Amino acid sequence: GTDSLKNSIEKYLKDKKAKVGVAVLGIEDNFKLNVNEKHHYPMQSTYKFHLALAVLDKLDKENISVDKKLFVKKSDLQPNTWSPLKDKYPNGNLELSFSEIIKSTVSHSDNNGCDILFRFVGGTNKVHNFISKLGVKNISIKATEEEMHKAWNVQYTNWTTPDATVQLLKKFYKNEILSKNSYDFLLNTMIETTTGPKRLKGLLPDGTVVAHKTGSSDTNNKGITAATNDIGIITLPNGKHFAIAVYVSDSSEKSDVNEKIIAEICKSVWDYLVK
Amino acid sequence: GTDSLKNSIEKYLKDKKAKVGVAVLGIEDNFKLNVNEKHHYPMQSTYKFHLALAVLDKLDKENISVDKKLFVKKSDLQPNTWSPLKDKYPNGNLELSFSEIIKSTVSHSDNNGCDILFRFVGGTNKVHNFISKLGVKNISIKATEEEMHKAWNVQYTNWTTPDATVQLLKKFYKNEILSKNSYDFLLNTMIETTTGPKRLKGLLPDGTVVAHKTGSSDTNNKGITAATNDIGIITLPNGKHFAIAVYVSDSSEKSDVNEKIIAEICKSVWDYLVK
Ligand SMILES: *C(=O)N1C[C@H](NOS(=O)(=O)O)CC[C@H]1C(N)=O
Ligand SMILES: *C(=O)N1C[C@H](NOS(=O)(=O)O)CC[C@H]1C(N)=O
Ligand SMILES: [Cl-]
Ligand SMILES: [Cl-]
Ligand SMILES: [Cl-]
Ligand SMILES: [Cl-]
Ligand code: NA
Ligand code: NA
Ligand code: NA
Ligand code: NA
Ligand code: NA
Ligand code: NA
Ligand code: NA
Ligand code: NA
Ligand code: NA
Ligand code: NA
Ligand code: NA
Ligand code: NA
Ligand code: NA
Ligand code: NA
Ligand code: NA
Ligand code: NA
Ligand code: NA
Ligand code: NA
Ligand code: NA
Ligand code: NA
Ligand code: NA
Ligand code: NA
Ligand code: NA
Ligand code: NA
Ligand code: NA
Ligand code: NA
Ligand code: NA
Ligand code: NA
Ligand code: NA
Ligand code: NA
Ligand code: NA
Ligand code: NA
Ligand code: NA
Ligand code: NA
Repeated sequence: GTDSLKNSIEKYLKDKKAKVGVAVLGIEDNFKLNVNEKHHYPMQSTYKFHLALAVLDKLDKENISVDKKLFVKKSDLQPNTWSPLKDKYPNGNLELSFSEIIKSTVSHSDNNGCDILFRFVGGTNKVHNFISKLGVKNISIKATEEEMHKAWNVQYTNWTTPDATVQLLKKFYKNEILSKNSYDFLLNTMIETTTGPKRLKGLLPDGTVVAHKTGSSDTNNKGITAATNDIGIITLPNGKHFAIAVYVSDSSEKSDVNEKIIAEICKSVWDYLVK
Repeated sequence: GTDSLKNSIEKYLKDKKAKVGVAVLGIEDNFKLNVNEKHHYPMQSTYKFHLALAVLDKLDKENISVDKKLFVKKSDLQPNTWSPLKDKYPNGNLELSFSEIIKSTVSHSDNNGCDILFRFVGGTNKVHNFISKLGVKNISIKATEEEMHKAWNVQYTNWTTPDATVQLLKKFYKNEILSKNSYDFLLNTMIETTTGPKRLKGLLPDGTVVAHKTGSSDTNNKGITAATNDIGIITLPNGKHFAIAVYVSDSSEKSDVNEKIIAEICKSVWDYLVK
């Protein structure tokens, strides 16, 4: 049955000109599915989940309220990157709460908010170690968003296996990582995500709860899109949950196809688990 | 006097590690100042002005109302680029007016709106020719935003001299290019610009009217920022106007310094003209 679902996904992937990594882990039960999982996939913005974990842990441990505010300099809001915060606050030089910054960074994938938070938490190495020490191997966090935008290859240094991702998502969902309040906060923020609505969510019934974080790369001069990703936890019609991570990497396919790969793989998994 | 202002600007630029092109043209009088003007500077987002001219001309000539709507596909709203439209409409697949698209493209520098409009108007070559046929030489329009994001060098194909820019801005301000309504619309849209508030506007008195369009590049792995630009028309305290264009190119300086170069050069010009 699980083997059959796997074979269906593998057959779907046969004519897609991309390297697609898939992992699924049940939250409450023992369901497990991996496809192409031993490869290293570039995370792009999906690593803002990991960053948010480390940030909220730091706030939890050091007794810093999420309503406390950072001073966000104009130079912290750089122009040549995706940034709803910057368009909201074009002059910068203002106090913003950790709450507001994290919500933008995670739900709207702000790149400036990401790097502001890397600086707050003490750098990429802090977050890399934090994750490693949760007992999840096969995740590498090396470069900030600014660093990734400087050169095409730098994104591949921020890599993961897909099964690492869902292991981490399951530790998180069972609230094994954060305080209750920080867990509630991050989970709500992941359900509130507005990006990628035609990825994991794309072909699921209207109103399905999907707590998720997307990531995307650009396309290079050879027509390759390095990363089109979506990771999250999905609620089934009976209240149970599954963690799923899909990484469409090094793809020669157009963006509509890359998103559809995620949506169709997710639908296949959903259809199996509801049945 | 004008020669003295020039010498002041040249002296300011002596210790700045960037190639800075400057042009100023009075709108109503004969004032003219050029610095480093024979070089070719990468325009980045400043070419959305030129695009808007060609678009509004097309709408004017073909009797198409600016309130008419394009269908903006989800694939027209690409994720790895600066785009307030995309964050506003994450599902895309909706009807948006030319008005709304142009306001986002010009006032908020949306990159997706830019490329949607390049497609509407018939491509970069259409806009290149349109501009050339206004009688303004030394502007090259070759690449869309998507094309620029594929490779570092592509931005240099969209180049200008600074004096070309202010020649064009003056033709525009005197409403020699568009209908009255389209002129009014584009001018209002340029005053409504929210980007770059610490560039041309940075050191001018609060409330000074500055109709402008900014542009920025990223920084490469060698620490060079190709472009930090601002172009526009400024209203003096006595109602007269000047067109100014500043291109801080191939800069080893940090972003705060690059912006400050524009702000300080503009202030110098402002101080001269008010006196
Ligand atoms: C993250 O991968 N990025 C930030 C932003 N969001 O895109 S997302 O919708 O897939 O998370 C733009 C794309 C990408 C990047 N290029 O920085
Ligand atoms: C234009 O140069 N771009 C679009 C957007 N706006 O920046 S602006 O404020 O200088 O016009 C982001 C930067 C840039 C680009 N990299 O596309
Ligand atoms: Cl980006
Ligand atoms: Cl947790
Ligand atoms: Cl961009
Ligand atoms: Cl005009
Ligand atoms: Na594959
Ligand atoms: Na389960
Ligand atoms: Na693995
Ligand atoms: Na800002
Ligand atoms: Na706030
Ligand atoms: Na605030
Ligand atoms: Na937000
Ligand atoms: Na560190
Ligand atoms: Na690191
Ligand atoms: Na790890
Ligand atoms: Na990269
Ligand atoms: Na693993
Ligand atoms: Na969501
Ligand atoms: Na979503
Ligand atoms: Na989507
Ligand atoms: Na992508
Ligand atoms: Na591609
Ligand atoms: Na110079
Ligand atoms: Na004048
Ligand atoms: Na010249
Ligand atoms: Na969209
Ligand atoms: Na509209
Ligand atoms: Na509309
Ligand atoms: Na707008
Ligand atoms: Na053309
Ligand atoms: Na062209
Ligand atoms: Na020309
Ligand atoms: Na470029
Ligand atoms: Na010229
Ligand atoms: Na303005
Ligand atoms: Na402004
Ligand atoms: Na600014
Ligand atoms: Na710049
Ligand atoms: Na620089």
